[PDB]
Amino acid sequence: DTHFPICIFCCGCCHRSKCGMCCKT
Repeated sequence: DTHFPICIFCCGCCHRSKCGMCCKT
């Protein structure tokens, strides 16, 4: 949601089986 948050990298292990930056929360 944040325009420029932390965007810490986080691979979708279980929910979404896809890697993606955890910008929101």
